[PDB]
Amino acid sequence: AIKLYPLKKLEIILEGAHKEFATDLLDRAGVKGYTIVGNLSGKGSHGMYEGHLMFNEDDALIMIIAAVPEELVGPLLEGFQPFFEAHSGVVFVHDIQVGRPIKFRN
Amino acid sequence: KLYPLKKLEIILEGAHKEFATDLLDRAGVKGYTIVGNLSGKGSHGMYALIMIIAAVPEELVGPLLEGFQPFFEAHSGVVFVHDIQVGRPI
Amino acid sequence: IKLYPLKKLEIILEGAHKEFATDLLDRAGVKGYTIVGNLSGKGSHGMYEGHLMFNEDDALIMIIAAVPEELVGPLLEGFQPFFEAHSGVVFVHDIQVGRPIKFR
Ligand SMILES: Nc1ncnc2c1ncn2[C@@H]1O[C@H](COP(=O)(O)OP(=O)(O)O)[C@@H](O)[C@H]1O
Ligand SMILES: Nc1ncnc2c1ncn2[C@@H]1O[C@H](COP(=O)(O)O)[C@@H](O)[C@H]1O
Repeated sequence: AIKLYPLKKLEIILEGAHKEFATDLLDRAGVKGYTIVGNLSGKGSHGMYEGHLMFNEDDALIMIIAAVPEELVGPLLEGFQPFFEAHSGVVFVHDIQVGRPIKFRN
Repeated sequence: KLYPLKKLEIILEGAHKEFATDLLDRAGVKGYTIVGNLSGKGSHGMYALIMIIAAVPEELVGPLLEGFQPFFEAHSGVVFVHDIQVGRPI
Repeated sequence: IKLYPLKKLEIILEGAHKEFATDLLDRAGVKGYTIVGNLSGKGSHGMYEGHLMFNEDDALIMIIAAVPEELVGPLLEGFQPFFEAHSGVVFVHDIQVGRPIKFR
């Protein structure tokens, strides 16, 4: 009864001070929406990030979840790959299924 | 041994948590996890939001989406379906 | 840009056992992990209503760990004695990454 369609889902983990840079990249590519998980902690190649220890909550690591059509993955990584060469963080690309492609594509 | 399951991520406004968890309960979902205090961008609006995570057998997907359909046609929110594997002792 | 396959674990457990799980990941050679705090849940991750049960008052966390496929087996074997005594679960995802060297 409810048809499912393929989509991609990015999990972008980075320092909160770079939130605007990441969301601007998403908005420019035509990404329709995103969800942000705040105050994260994590282990990186050069030390620990402890969200609870930050004096400014906006400085803690964040995870931006963005469901995007496959066509947007390439242009998005063109922007994110060079950012990650200069700053901490990672992007994980997932395959997902959604019920409403029009909510995610245009 | 690895077994296939479907993992749902159901993102919606916290005000509708009770409806969503009751639906999961009524469908026979065995357990769920809730990620709170989320923010985000959606169709006409910036944001409390929550994300409910539920791993279910593939057979439960269709009936759950049917149950969520009237809600999602009237309210903000998204559902992402993932193919995952879970390990169970042999 | 080429993408390369990798696995991604989402380990859900009580925040009280954070150190056990992170020590197990470090020892197995996992390069990094992300911790999502202040989670809550209800029900069980076991085969039935009673097994590996969580209540709304339990403080949970989710540990996200991108790992090479070869580490999945040893990590699940490592978490097995823990999950017979404590509630929680490991969801294994397929993911694609640009830099597999950062993770393997
Ligand atoms: N293997 C991984 N799985 C999950 N999260 C990861 C992984 N590697 C890195 N991360 C996340 O990315 C953050 C930054 O990692 P990284 O770029 O290596 O930082 P740095 O080297 O500056 O300490 C980590 O704190 C963690 O939140
Ligand atoms: N493409 C997307 N990726 C991730 N989260 C999304 C996406 N679209 C919507 N959401 C989430 O769903 C919420 C409601 O969006 P909407 O249903 O469009 O009003 C947003 O505030 C986001 O948290």
